Amino acid sequence: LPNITILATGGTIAGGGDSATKSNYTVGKVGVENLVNAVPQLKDIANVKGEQVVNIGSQDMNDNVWLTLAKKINTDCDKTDGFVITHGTDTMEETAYFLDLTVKCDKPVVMVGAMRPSTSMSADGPFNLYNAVVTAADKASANRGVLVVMNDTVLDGRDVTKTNTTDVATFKSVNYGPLGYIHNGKIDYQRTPARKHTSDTPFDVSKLNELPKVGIVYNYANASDLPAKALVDAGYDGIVSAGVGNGNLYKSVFDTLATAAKTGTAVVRSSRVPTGATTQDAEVDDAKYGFVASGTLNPQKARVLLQLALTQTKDPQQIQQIFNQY
Amino acid sequence: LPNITILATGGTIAGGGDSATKSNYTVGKVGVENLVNAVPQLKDIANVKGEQVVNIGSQDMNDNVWLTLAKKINTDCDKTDGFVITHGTDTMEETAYFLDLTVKCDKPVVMVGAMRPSTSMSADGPFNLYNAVVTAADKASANRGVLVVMNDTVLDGRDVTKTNTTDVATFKSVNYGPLGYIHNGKIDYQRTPARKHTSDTPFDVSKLNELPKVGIVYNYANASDLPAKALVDAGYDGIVSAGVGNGNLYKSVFDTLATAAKTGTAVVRSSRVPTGATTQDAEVDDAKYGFVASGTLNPQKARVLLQLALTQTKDPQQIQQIFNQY
Amino acid sequence: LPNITILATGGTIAGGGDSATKSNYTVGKVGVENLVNAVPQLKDIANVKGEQVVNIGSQDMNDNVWLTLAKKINTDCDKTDGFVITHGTDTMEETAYFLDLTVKCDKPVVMVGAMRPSTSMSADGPFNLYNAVVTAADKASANRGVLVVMNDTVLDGRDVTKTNTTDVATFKSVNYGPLGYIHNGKIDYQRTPARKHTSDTPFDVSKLNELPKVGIVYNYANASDLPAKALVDAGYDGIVSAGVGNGNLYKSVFDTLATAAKTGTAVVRSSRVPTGATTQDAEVDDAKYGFVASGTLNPQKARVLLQLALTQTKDPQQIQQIFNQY
Amino acid sequence: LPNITILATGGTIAGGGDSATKSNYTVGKVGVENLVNAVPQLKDIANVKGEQVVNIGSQDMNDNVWLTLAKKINTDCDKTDGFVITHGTDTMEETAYFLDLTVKCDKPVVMVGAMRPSTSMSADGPFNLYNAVVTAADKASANRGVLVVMNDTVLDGRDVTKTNTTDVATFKSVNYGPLGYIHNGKIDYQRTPARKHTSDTPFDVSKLNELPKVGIVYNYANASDLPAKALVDAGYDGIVSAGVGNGNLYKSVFDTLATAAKTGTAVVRSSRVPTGATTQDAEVDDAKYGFVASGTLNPQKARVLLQLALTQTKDPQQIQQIFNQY
Ligand SMILES: N[C@@H](CC(=O)O)C(=O)O
Ligand SMILES: N[C@@H](CC(=O)O)C(=O)O
Ligand SMILES: N[C@@H](CC(=O)O)C(=O)O
Ligand SMILES: N[C@@H](CC(=O)O)C(=O)O
Repeated sequence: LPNITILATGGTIAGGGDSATKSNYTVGKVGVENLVNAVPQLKDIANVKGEQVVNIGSQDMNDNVWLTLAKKINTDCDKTDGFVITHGTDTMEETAYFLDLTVKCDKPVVMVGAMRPSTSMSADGPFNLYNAVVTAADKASANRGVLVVMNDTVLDGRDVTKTNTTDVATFKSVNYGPLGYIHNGKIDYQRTPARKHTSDTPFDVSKLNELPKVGIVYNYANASDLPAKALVDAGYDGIVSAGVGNGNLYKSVFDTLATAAKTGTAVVRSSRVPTGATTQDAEVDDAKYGFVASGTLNPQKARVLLQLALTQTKDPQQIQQIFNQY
Repeated sequence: LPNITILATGGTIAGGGDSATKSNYTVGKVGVENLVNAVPQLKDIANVKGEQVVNIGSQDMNDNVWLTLAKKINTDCDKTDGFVITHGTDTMEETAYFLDLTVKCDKPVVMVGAMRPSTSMSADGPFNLYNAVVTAADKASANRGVLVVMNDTVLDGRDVTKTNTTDVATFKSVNYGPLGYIHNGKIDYQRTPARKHTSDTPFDVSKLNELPKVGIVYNYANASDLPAKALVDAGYDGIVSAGVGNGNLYKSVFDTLATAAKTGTAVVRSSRVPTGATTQDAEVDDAKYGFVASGTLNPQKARVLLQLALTQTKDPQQIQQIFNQY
Repeated sequence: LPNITILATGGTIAGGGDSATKSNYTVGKVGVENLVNAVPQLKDIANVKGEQVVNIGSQDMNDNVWLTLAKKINTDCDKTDGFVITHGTDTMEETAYFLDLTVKCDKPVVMVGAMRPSTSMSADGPFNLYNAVVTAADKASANRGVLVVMNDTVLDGRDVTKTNTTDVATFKSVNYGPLGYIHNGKIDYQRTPARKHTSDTPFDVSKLNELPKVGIVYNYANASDLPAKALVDAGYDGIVSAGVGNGNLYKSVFDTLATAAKTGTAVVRSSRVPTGATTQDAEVDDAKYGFVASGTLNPQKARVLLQLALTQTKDPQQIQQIFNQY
Repeated sequence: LPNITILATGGTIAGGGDSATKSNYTVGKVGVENLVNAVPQLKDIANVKGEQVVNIGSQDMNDNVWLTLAKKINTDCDKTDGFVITHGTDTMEETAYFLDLTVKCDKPVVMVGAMRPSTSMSADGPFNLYNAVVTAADKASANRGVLVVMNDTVLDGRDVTKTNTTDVATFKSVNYGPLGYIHNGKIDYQRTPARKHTSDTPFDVSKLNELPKVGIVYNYANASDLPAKALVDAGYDGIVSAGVGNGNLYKSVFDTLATAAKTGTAVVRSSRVPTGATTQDAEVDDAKYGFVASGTLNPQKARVLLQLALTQTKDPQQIQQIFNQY
């Protein structure tokens, strides 16, 4: 049977409450060993090894953890046939894209979580974890980038996002769709991401202990420019605007970001709107102000790419080209 | 024929570019008179009167404009059979909910926009504006709250949101669905909002010249607490958190907001996730910290209700009850 | 505690396979007693009584079982506080609409099923059944018509349909949305159906032992008229066309159904397209041919309303009026 | 400038009504010359040549028109840089898949239609046709199989389906998503279909003047087996069942099709449910009965693949293999 390493970070898949039917719980309390032992069927499909990396709610995910995960995967690539990462669902879409750009291992890297705690009635985590190991053990899963497996579906790390606060079926690749569906332990793959990922990117975090500082500001009617000003005064390397509509900015925020771009802060226009691209050639003249349009990357994913872009260059033209290729 | 007043505020429905096939344009450049004259079919269904209120891109929408629109509608209620408001699509979902809570006129108030500029090939604005007048003239539309008409569909002001950056079909009521569909100028209504609206709310802005100051902060992996701190130091009356997952907060932001709530700042937990409710009884003990859970209101709509709540009370228990009724 | 009656009819909720991880299974093998004893927490929210009506896969649902169910609910209405019906998911949407038009009981009637068999890892039936009893016990559920509770959502019997062959989240009300969402045993209801239902219809099956015969034919490129002809030659009372697009018919099928409508067969145009209404006033002059347009009813739901209309009248004008009101 | 050939077949894109605001219209009345002259901007992006093949509503599409189209494209492949086919939207999804399996030309083949007639206010056909020519002229479009361009989106011919009866946004690839989105004349392609298409299939219709006869029967509660029986008695080569749920059949229809599969009729199980695969290994033992499971092909698309498979083989094992590869 294939050797599959489970790297555990916490999340509701490792969460517990006092009652099967009350909704209150805490995430990241159950160890990886107890996750594995609770699905004895794993032993028939894989030779499983579990490692606890951290045990937190992914609302508390941070750069230190990202860096650790990428180096761990790249270091151990040759010692296993695939990886499964258990993780909270709240920022899974961020971690998954970060690894999609920095992992240099060609073997399957599959992330998995649960929307209901392990103690819940009809808990979704056991069958998710099962399907994640199936996916990581399948030869067809290699070379597709970092993957997220939830609710019988295989999604790519770039497009996948959380679309509902509570539904087990919340994860969807809302612009370009999923890669495959799983039924009876077999995967019907009909798609693979076209944008460059993993060993095909120039991003290498093997020697880094810190990432550039990138913040996000939200736009809405009568938006305060105070959040944007605070990031600039604190010397942030980049700002991502969660803009309204097609990446548009409220007047005061636009003014602050235009000034910031001229003094060297990288600025990316994204959108609070959940689907579709923030494009060039709409209402904002990006070339005039030195802004970058994020394309289909939502604000939190645009932050991930901008941080990595900032380790290579500070030129907006160059950053735009990166946003057009990854 | 019925008397319908069009109150124009700008938007891409009044926007223009230099080419039918290039995507570049400016919003809010065409006067209301030219909008009306460009759809001569209006004259067969309604006695139309146009008034220009402002002419801006709704990315620049603000409290002054909201206040003006509500008082204008309430003042002129008895002089017309219905209202149509033309407006940019980027913040239409905010304005529509603000009017939904403050308009005291029982006659139909219908908002309408366009995703493609008036100069575009296959411009959607002419047929939208036609259907909006149809909806405002229909007796069945009364008493349903403020309405948004886009792409042959009648949506309620509370649930409606922009779901795509560029698609003509972008507006959807993503939690509870639309009220009606329009075909051949007739409306099949099968739903009406249950939450209290218009003349059934206690919100009255007739004597107000200013609203309480409410800002929004975004959460993501490694989120900065600097945006939250800046709002607090500037003495904001309320903050809305666009949280991850089911309204969760990154550790540093949670710390700052908990401290702020104890010194009197109203705090509401919402979610960057586009559908579903931010609930109580999940991972955050709202009663312990004095926080309010926003339910299905997304961050920008939760700001609208919080501002109005703050003109009546500062008690979190009371504000939670308001979030449970409106 | 409320008294709740569970009427069991079979389905995958009562289905079983030989392995927790293989997909093969048979439906309708587990008795109602075992279903209930498997969810001990029901006894905290209701006094439950189980009755086995039949035990089948709902792909074999038929008129005799529908008539039995309606009569049994109407007869026992005053002996209980609410009903839950366990049922397969394949024709759940048909039965729910049939009961929505023939149940004269004012108490909540809630249907529930499961997409995974009871022996499956992460089986969804136990939490669905728990939620269905919560909904049947909730006073706010009354007077909303017959309801389907699946995946934490409360759906009305008219609009609900199965949208995916295998997903636990397959049930959606795809035209007008759900009525309510359940979280921690509490239901946020924001909608109720406007079309008339249960006690407000004129359909009474108390004295009927059979229903009018109504069959469905499908349209596609180069469609055979043989299926249509076979139903007319057999003397069917009505035929529903699952048309292409907005209820259109392939030419040979058109000719056959136009002739049948003239010699007295009732003909309803519906559509194989999963959302949106089949309307009047498009490419087919229904008035000339005596055809009825089904509005948002899909073919299998149109068949339900046509059968019941045919117990009251055979006039196409009157039938159109029924399709406009229920 | 590229040379692009438009092959016109009719449809609402070529449809006309008496009023810009009434919904009534007839399809297939405007000639190709008038379609092209109505979009003068085409001459800036391509050298266009129009040919009228037929002029019908696509509800009357048939095998003879399919065979004509495939042969005409394969014959003229080397005389042009790309093809656009104008077509009604009702069976667009059928024709596109048929051409996807039989076109041996490597150049882009793009289908396009309109949901509103050309005389309608805000008619969508002109911008769709413009975008379809842009797509056919783009080098990046080649080798992606046959494409459907509607509402600024590029969809593959296998997964695309009509999801709504009247919405301009009705076309979606509901299982695996779209290939690309068009903005300002530029296409962001992120996906290509994995299933084999065009020159990589063994289907060759160059010498055929008819196709095997394959009909479709629908399942629902109390379904009549008469439609199935009529097609068997008439000697049909194959029957596709639009099954309930995951390809299930009402008992009488099951018995009839199991008997037909034994006396040589090819039987494919598909589903009336609009998304998801009909799988093996659920409730029906296909191997015992000689049935084929259609996977994500819906009934009208399964009929297309079954007809073409039947020109190569009659063995159900081989046919299953074809359904697994194309
Ligand atoms: N708050 C949890 C949510 C979950 O895992 O579902 C987390 O992200 O860790
Ligand atoms: N930026 C424009 C977008 C639109 O109207 O579509 C506005 O909101 O005014
Ligand atoms: N064939 C099963 C499917 C299910 O229940 O999910 C049934 O309808 O009875
Ligand atoms: N019946 C018309 C519908 C359309 O084109 O939109 C056709 O398919 O030809």
